[PDB]
Amino acid sequence: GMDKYREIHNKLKEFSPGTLTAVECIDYLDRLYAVRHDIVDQMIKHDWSDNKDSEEAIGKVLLFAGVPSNIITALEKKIIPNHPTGKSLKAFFKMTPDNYKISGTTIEFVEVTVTADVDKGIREKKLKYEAGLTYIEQELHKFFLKGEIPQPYKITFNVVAVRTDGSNITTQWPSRRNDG
Ligand SMILES: [Mn+3]
Ligand SMILES: [Mn+3]
Ligand SMILES: [Mn+3]
Repeated sequence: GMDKYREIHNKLKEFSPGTLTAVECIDYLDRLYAVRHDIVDQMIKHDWSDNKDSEEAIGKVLLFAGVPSNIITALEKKIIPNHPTGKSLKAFFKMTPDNYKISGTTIEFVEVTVTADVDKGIREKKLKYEAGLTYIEQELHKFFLKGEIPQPYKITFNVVAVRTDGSNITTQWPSRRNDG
């Protein structure tokens, strides 16, 4: 990965007169990981995601899925139970998971992570999104039971974890993992 860049660097000669540094290499690896993330994200966008261009705010996805604007407003003041920082839905609705797909009142989210440690990367993304999305589902269902929306919603969160090295990817669905 960096072998290639070590060789290129050493051919720069007068235009890079210092030996390649560790800090440089770490930055360059980070740039490569960011591109890997974006390519895999584009792959999902090509033939899965409703959002073909960019990531979308959760509040906006709810609107696209038919949640009335007054319901979204009502939800904003609520605090997510068991959120690691006590985040409100007003803040949570601004967050932008990579991909979503709406099938009626089922809303699926897929977050891409590129990580050296798949288990860690999955845990990090779940910690970010999962309590909030679960809570949204619970609260929407209450509105349905009260007759204020005609159907409840199902909200799922999935993580696609792409290894930094090699072509192996781990998919975490809500109830199971598949390494690949
Ligand atoms: Mn140099
Ligand atoms: Mn993103
Ligand atoms: Mn991502």
